[PDB]
Amino acid sequence: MDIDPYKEFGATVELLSFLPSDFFPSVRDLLDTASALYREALESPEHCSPHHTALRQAILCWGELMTLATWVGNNLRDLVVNYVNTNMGLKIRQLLWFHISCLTFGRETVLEYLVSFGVWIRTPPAYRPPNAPILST
Amino acid sequence: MDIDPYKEFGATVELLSFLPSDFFPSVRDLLDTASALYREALESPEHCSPHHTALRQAILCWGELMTLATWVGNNLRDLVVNYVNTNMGLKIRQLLWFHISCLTFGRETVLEYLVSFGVWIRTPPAYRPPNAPILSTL
Amino acid sequence: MDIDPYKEFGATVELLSFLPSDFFPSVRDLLDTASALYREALESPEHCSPHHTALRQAILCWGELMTLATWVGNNLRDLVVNYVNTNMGLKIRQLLWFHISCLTFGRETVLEYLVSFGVWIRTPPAYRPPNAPILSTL
Amino acid sequence: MDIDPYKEFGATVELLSFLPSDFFPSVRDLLDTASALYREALESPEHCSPHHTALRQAILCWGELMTLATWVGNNLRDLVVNYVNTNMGLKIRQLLWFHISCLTFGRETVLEYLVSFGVWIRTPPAYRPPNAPILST
Amino acid sequence: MDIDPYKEFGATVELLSFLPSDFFPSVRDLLDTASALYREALESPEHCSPHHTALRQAILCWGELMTLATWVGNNLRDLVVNYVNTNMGLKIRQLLWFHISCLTFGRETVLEYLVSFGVWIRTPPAYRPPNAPILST
Amino acid sequence: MDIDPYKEFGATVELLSFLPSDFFPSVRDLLDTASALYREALESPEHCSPHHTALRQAILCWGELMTLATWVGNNLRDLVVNYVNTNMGLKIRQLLWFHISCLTFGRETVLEYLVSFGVWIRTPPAYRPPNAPILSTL
Repeated sequence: MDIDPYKEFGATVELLSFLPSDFFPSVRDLLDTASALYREALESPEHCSPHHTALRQAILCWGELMTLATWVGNNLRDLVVNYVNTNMGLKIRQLLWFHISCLTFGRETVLEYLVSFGVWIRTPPAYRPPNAPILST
Repeated sequence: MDIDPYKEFGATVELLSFLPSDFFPSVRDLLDTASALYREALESPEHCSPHHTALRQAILCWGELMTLATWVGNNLRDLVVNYVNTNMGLKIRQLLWFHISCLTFGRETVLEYLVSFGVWIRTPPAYRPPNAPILSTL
Repeated sequence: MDIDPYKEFGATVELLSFLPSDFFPSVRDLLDTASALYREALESPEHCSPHHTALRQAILCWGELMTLATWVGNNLRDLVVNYVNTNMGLKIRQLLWFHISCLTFGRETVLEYLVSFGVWIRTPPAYRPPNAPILSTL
Repeated sequence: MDIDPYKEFGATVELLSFLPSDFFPSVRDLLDTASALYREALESPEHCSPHHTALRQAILCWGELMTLATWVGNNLRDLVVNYVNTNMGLKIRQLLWFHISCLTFGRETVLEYLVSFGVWIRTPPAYRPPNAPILST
Repeated sequence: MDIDPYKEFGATVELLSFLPSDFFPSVRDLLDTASALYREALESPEHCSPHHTALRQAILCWGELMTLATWVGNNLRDLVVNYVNTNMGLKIRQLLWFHISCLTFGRETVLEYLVSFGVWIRTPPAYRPPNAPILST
Repeated sequence: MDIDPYKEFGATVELLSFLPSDFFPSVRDLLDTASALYREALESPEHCSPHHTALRQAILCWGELMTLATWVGNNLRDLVVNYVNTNMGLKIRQLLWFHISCLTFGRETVLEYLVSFGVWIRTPPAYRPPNAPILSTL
């Protein structure tokens, strides 16, 4: 079956395909952003939103992938570090970026950001404004 | 930080720890159970439960884990598959079994069951009833 | 003076002497069980029960012995640990079995269980029914 | 699992470390004091307080600590006797002093005294009441 | 004990860890900004906000640190000037920047600025807009 | 500019000047007094007083000052410690004592006390009562 990670949140994997690969900050930057803002909330047992629930799972799913990559790098191997942190870690960098942005800025603002980034990224460089659109408030 | 994936649901990882390894069916058998009788719920964009939101992530995580075992397979190598499906896949099977059971039976059926299994399995086998507590709809 | 710790709970150490000594599961199995579903209430300052109040003191007493048991194994040696975790810890496992089950299953039900299990033990084994009485929530 | 045994009684382990350590009368004196005038209440099958329940564990814990320290002194062996009266003794000696005082004077009288006494010894002697405060009924 | 300087003001030391070290203007720039805007208010004995109270203390705490660094540089030593004005003075540059910003722009705007800066600072440089977000009104 | 840290509180630095050096306990003894019986207030994010806001800054300032004395210690050197804890630490001890006293006793108890100590200590010892005015709850 084809479980769309985003479809319940009003987005889709085609919609985050507007964002480039090297747009997402690294996993360490996301987790610090999650820890500085929602450390009491993610470890809270209260349901405030399903954004928290998809964030708790994705943090632990990254905790598995570093553990397996540690297991490979100690038993089998430097290419594996290059593979996981780039080609597999991008999908974690999508899910971490999405729910941290939705909890901070609202679901509605994020979905309008993906369209507004889409205009920017489709625009030819000669007519593209110099700064990328960035989320705030 | 330390995040308990069950703490939302009135359960803890210690409560799920008393279940043995073989209590869980194989990882394919959970996903087939998910895909057969919750597929119209999972692929729907409706938040029908916090379980459904939580459950979708587990498929996507396991499909991510099997991507690497496939990758390490034809790049380097089969001992890795013995490590994932056995040692690390149990955490997926805990995760998959728990939501599917809470979706099929309710939380209250499962959360009473994990206690009643806990008092069962902690008892030594000389004093233990020979039949394990099964999970029923009551 | 000799204080019976179970006396104020409708029990006595006679009634817990019905149980065989190996029936009580290991200390880690009890401590994880109180950490499973009572970790909130134990660290809570709310007087919820005397069973809480007793159980807080029993954990801290248990952690105090292991602090001294590792001290002798650091400064004098594991026969000491073999002495504690068999003989003095057996009295500790009696409390941790007691108050956990009285909170989880009701104090009245536990007191009936001690009587009902004693019937099962004092029955000669050839006429003993194969299932043991065990606590659950049916 | 971090349990502060005084937290339900409106104190902390820190607030009882706030007193000087030699302030606390000896463990033998505390065991005789509860046996003097609470012995019928401790042997009673009816708690009149959670203090009674908490205090009954404290003898039975200290029965275990003296048993083990005896057992080491039977077969090995006197470092342990001084050690258990250095760290393990003081924890019980705070604990036995607290509930015996709470059953005698009430909680609020004790808890105000703990604040009052530790300020008194942490006051320079020329600018304080001359004699130490002591508990009043 | 771990006294968080910011926790009562809705922020935390993890939240100002989003801001870089060389983002904060020097102590002389903050004190002139405090003197040009709040000289009558800081020396006023009226409580308008606890932001004033934490600002009066932090100004005097900097007045101590320059006095001690003057004392070292005249009695013991050029490395000390490099140490205090960088590694110790940063924490004063945090507290001075925070309360001057909160008194001028509102507490709510400052806390939304730290999140909005966090997006900017986590963003990869190729997709980062050229100007940093800056407070106004 | 010149900022009086006490002017908010109905006191001045001149009013706190009449207190001698030895009237204040040692700096550890103030912080231990703060940490023992106001720790749940200070570490809470609630503005319960302007004193609590003011008091938190003093710990953080003293921890900043002791960072340097530790730094000058293992870099260069012990005469500096004699300068901080004695000459400059008194300004911390004035600051720490004042809020802790105003929290424990009220402002009005302290502000009457600093006057009654002022008329006491300004009087020469031949005419002075031999007992210092102590600070009491009245």
